[PDB]
Amino acid sequence: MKGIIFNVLEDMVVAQCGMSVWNELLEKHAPKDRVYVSAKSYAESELFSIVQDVAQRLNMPIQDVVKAFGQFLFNGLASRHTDVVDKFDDFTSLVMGIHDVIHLEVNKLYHEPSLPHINGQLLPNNQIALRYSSPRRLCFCAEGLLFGAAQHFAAAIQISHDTCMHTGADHCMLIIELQNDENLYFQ
Ligand code: MNH
Ligand code: NA
Ligand SMILES: [Zn+2]
Repeated sequence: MKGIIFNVLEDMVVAQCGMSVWNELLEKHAPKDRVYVSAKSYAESELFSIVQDVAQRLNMPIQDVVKAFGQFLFNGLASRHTDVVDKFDDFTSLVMGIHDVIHLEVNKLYHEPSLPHINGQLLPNNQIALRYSSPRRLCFCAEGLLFGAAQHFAAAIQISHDTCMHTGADHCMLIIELQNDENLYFQ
């Protein structure tokens, strides 16, 4: 897991809970004097342990916390890789490009990143079928990111998530409904 993901998490924990709390999380779930360098790889278990700790402090379901992180993470990625997100003029284009443009670039920007496998298909009625697959099983982080992407383009979405790696499938299907954006009027 790249340091940048940890850095965005810090911004989140520091904003909601305070810097004193982040240093608790970090002292407890990471080796002495850890510094997350944005471009370096670190053990994904350090992230899961920090996030699991937060979920428990807040008495929240772990996937609700991961989803909320994903939503904060989109903005934090977009502002650190503005050149990548400015390639897209609307939500639907960005979703259709997560795999072949965005995470494709992430392979040129970062040494050997650990990325999911994603394929989007455009459906009738302004829906997208986004198939997700990853051994890390972070489909709820992906829901958050989609909600973040929506906020970014002043779009409104809903997501159905009824095939899931957590309920035994080898992938997830995120059926995205685009309810509104600046180019949707009556329908
Ligand atoms: C909305 C769109 C969107 C979705 C659904 C999305 C999905 C994911 C998910 C889920 C993961 C966690 C790992 C896994 O195996 O599941 C992940 C990781 C990652 N993604 Mn993104 N991603 C973006 C946008 C998205 N990404 C943008 C914008 C950037 C920045 C250019 C970016 C760059 C990354 C980086 C960097 C990683 C981390 C890889 C690693 O830690 O090694 N990407
Ligand atoms: Na509109
Ligand atoms: Zn899932």
